[PDB]
Amino acid sequence: AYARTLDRAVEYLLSCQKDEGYWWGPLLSNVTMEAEYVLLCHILDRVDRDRMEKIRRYLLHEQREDGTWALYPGGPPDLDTTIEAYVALKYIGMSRDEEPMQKALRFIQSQGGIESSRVFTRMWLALVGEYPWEKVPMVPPEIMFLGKRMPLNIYEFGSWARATVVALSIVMSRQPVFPLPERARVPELYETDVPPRRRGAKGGGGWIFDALDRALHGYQKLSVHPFRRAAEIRALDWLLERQAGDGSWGGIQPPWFYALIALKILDMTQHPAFIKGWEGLELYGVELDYGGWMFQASISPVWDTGLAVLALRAAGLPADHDRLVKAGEWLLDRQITVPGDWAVKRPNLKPGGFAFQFDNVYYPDVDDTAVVVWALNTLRLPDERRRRDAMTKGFRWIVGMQSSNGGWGAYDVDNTSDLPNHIPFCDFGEVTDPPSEDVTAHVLECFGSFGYDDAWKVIRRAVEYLKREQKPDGSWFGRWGVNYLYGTGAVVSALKAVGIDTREPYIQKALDWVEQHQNPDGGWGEDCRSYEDPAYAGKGASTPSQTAWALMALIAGGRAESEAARRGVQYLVETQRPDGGWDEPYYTGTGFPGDFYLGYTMYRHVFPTLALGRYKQAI
Amino acid sequence: AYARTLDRAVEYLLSCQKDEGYWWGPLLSNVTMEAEYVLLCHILDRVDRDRMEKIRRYLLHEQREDGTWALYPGGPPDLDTTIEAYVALKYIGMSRDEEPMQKALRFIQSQGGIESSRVFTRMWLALVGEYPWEKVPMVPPEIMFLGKRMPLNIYEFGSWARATVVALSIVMSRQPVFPLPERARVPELYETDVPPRRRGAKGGGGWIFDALDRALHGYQKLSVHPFRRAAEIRALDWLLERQAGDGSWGGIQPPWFYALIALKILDMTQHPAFIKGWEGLELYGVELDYGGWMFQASISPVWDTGLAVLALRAAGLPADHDRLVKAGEWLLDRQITVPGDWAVKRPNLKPGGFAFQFDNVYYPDVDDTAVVVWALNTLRLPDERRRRDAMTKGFRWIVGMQSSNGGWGAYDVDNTSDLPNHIPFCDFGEVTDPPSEDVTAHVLECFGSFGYDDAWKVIRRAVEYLKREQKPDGSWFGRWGVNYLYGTGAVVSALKAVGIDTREPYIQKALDWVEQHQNPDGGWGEDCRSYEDPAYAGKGASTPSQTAWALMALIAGGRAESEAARRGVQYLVETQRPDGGWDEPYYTGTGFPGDFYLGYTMYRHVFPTLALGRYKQAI
Ligand SMILES: CN(C/C=C/COc1ccc(C(=O)c2ccc(Br)cc2)cc1)C1CC1
Ligand SMILES: CN(C/C=C/COc1ccc(C(=O)c2ccc(Br)cc2)cc1)C1CC1
Ligand SMILES: CCCCCCCCOCCOCCOCCOCCO
Ligand SMILES: CCCCCCCCOCCOCCOCCOCCO
Repeated sequence: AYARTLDRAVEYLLSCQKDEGYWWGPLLSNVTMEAEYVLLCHILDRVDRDRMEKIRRYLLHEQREDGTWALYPGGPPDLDTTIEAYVALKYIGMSRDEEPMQKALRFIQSQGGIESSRVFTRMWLALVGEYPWEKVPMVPPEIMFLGKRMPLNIYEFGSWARATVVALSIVMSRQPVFPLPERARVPELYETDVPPRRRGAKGGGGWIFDALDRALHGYQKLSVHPFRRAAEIRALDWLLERQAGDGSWGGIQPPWFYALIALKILDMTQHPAFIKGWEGLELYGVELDYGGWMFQASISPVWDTGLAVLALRAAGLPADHDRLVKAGEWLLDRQITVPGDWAVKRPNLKPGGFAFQFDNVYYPDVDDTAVVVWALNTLRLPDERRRRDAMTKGFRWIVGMQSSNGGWGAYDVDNTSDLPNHIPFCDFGEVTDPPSEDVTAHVLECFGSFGYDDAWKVIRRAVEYLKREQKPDGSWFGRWGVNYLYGTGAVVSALKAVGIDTREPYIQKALDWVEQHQNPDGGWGEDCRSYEDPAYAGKGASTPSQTAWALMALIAGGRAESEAARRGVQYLVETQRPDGGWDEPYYTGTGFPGDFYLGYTMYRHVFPTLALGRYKQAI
Repeated sequence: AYARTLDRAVEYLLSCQKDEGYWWGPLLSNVTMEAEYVLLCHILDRVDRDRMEKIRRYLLHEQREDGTWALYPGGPPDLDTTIEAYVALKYIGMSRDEEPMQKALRFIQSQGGIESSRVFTRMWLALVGEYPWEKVPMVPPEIMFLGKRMPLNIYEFGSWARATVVALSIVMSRQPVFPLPERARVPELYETDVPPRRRGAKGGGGWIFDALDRALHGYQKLSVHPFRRAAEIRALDWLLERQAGDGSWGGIQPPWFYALIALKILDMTQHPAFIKGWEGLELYGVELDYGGWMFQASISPVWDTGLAVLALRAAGLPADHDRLVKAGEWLLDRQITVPGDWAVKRPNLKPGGFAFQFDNVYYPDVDDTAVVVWALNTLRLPDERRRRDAMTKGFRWIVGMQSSNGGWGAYDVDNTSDLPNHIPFCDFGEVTDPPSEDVTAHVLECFGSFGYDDAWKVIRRAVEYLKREQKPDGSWFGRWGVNYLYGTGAVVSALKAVGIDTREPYIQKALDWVEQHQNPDGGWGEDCRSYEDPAYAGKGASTPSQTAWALMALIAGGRAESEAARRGVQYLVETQRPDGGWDEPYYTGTGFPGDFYLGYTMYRHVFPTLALGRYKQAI
């Protein structure tokens, strides 16, 4: 029955693999990427008429009937995302008269206009001269003077936010303005009677910071800022030292873009760092068959490759399958061997982790590391030497990354400060990188493959962490994946691996929860709204990935030979395409709960296969 | 008579010009470049068998019958140069038995062996483990803490020495060792009964520095060096901020090589800076028709282009000659507009100078700037706007670069410290960049083209400087050119331009000096030995360039219609080749008096033309 499904799913994944021997599916987000890119080109004075076209088709194509744009497909209209898309289009050529512009402008005004947008949005508009810098949260270069152990030092923020802060400190230090031609001016973003509904700091704002900010803007108007020069250089150098091999900065859109602007401000357009940083952008771009063009918020070659292997293995292919070997080999040349920012908290820890993208040595993450090591432990490479050695290095690194609460973070250790969550500037997405259930789970299952059970203290500490985090309904939150089905599926699958007794109460209470949300069509689904409204927790249209996750939870809990079990398997078998793939018009990935969502292209093919592979194991 | 000579010389230069519209002749030096490059590859673990071959052919080809190598063609054997060539060859494959190696080893031992070599030589050998670091002058990273106005701060050294010191401070901080395979070990460099004849600091050594050094080596053995870490980073950042656009550092061989090694020591082989720096090397390499390969100590595209223009103009071609326009345009896109290290002494000076090579924004020099501006002032470009503006910027910059003594340096202002000349480390070539007669002269002649005469104070201050520097025999020293004929030719030509009366006494005393050295064959020549022995002052085999220089001095002094005058002109006319070019088996360029000599490929074609052009003007 499901056999043909697997066989078809397998040959498909094998056809997606590149020559080098890795997998790499595009990462979807929202139009703010492309929109901001347009503004960036304007800033760097490097506009390409041809590209603009492709970007225009894209923007319109992603606009809904109401004339707005959302964070995820089928999601509510987003003000910020729309405002930025509006500005972008108008710059390219669109006239405020054309319908697309009209319906968009409407929604924008019905929300209070630009005064209701996030910080970044107002900041970008400030860079082009459509908004006063004075009304933008200030972030001084002096922040570079804070010591390793001081309130608000760059190392208390998340790896992703850190670089951004450093880059912007230079930008906000000079508060440059790159005027837009008259035809592009967007004053209409102000014309609104609706009261401005501003968004506050993530964890709430304190009058202290509020005052401090007001002070900073004041100190900004003075005629002399002692030691500011040094502060700027401190930031410039910080950036120059961590620039990624591909020319990026962290492998993410934000810091990369701001770093370039910063360099432009310091008249360093003819400096290697800049040149490389600029031309490196193309690698993240993507040509769309309908004439459009998009910019990936980030790339997941390693991540995809890793899962893809574990999927094909659990499917059936030999541990020494010549094709899977290519992957193994490839994955070995990716391992990092130099210290990263994580070393600031673990100076005596030996490098050995892996990154999300191709070349990003200074920012390896636990999640990727775990999956890559785990994936290798299931293969038979020609040179058992480096394979054995590699796993060892990565293994140890992961262990040394374990936080205090026994849980694991993504990039840093005990990065659980709370101060940054109250700063005026931080009002969008996460700002810190605390331990998460999903990451932890992946780690445990990684060790499990080796054998390390509940006996080992490290494992126990983690298990306890998970137990204390479990939700009342017996489910587990999903940090980097949408959502409770993602997390619960991870935990259970992990706990099962570490030797824990699947018969346990809290465990069962979880499995039951899964079955209770199985949609009528036999599959599982969870809309991204589950991050805003708890009512959607476990609710949503059925998707190949989410269905596979909830499926793994059951197969792991022994309920593989159950009704809901076989039921879900039926879904995957039917919904499968003639080529052996799967479709998924919805996002199942998460960047920042309630603020940024991702669309993992490979998920729809990988997980479904991994699930069917594990189901064929229970029988 | 000389007409045909000119017409042939012109069409030749025009055939050398590249498509872009510039000239670029290879720069010759000595085998230490290629030799050290081989060691560098060994260090960076990037040896290319094929390249090694080409490098071997070169080395042997440059070896004389006695089995040695010299700084300049026809010069005495050099210990350092030979030792490095010896080591290089042995690493490539040569056995110490083969004749070439034998005769070389001889000369080396007859000089006291490795103990008699310069600092760098012993240092390189120390990097490969053939010499103890303990016996190598120490240079601490802490040197980075010295303030702008303190004894021995990095800004008291010459631009060329500065970067080198910064890079090496990191290297000597870790004192790394990259062992050579047994077959390459060169212990024979010690086997010698001859007493070691060590070379001391350039300006003599003081027991202070001697003691200070002994102290530094002691502090180097301690278990804890407080703040050294910061010191290292201070250097790393300094380097990362000034890396040239082509990936080099200053556009010269030394710092470029050491910067790479330094980055290798800090495990930054996967950092953009390194990558760019490594692949950038190829641009300086050169394929030799006989199968050899050499590495240029530096490149002179701008310099060649500049002179080439002034030459063709003085020759006859129209100020708007479509071909010369290409040059003009090209030269305009080269002008620098950002601050360089020179700004540390002139913070309120507006950028506008030019560099020696293609892309080297942080290190423009007065000599190039002057010549480039002067060259432009003789052309009629389509966009008179940028031409007028460019000249203005460059003009002003030059003026703001004038030193105290009324003279002009090369890269910095009043870079006349004396402390660095006594440090143990500095025992090869110049270490500071004080004002020179030749540079100054070029500057004066640059202003002259505009009209500014002796009336202007700036001009007077310079003229006085020249008068006070003139040698007893009425000649002028040649800093960046070999030598007295080069300098005297420059000064006189300049003074004539600034309106000074050519009939003056000191002037005449100079012209006479010129005529007095005219070789029998009618031409002029000055061997590089003139820097060691004053007896060779003005003596040496006749060369196209030197003959042209002494010729300009006469033509400028009004003695154009003289015997010696017409005599020299005859030489150039006869010695000219069928293609219209000229040969010159000798070096006429100077890097460091008595230590480093250069071979400017274009000189033999440019100056001879410029001379004939100015002779055709006097008639
Ligand atoms: C390492 N893990 C989890 C992390 C995945 C990466 O996810 C992203 C990717 C990009 C962004 C932004 O572009 C962004 C946009 C706006 C701002 Br403000 C900042 C960053 C954000 C998050 C791998 C195994 C799955
Ligand atoms: C700007 N002017 C004058 C300067 C010319 C440049 O000349 C050089 C070039 C290279 C070197 C070294 O490689 C060197 C080798 C060994 C050490 Br130790 C340091 C540097 C040295 C000098 C132009 C108009 C003519
Ligand atoms: C990073 C702060 C930018 C403000 C300083 C730039 C002004 C240049 O100062 C001149 C000092 O001499 C150093 C020059 O080399 C410049 C490269 O450093 C990069 C740009 O700051
Ligand atoms: C330049 C001093 C050499 C010390 C480097 C050891 C690295 C210590 O890790 C610190 C953590 O910060 C991350 C740095 O890696 C970025 C590049 O900085 C250059 C050399 O590491």
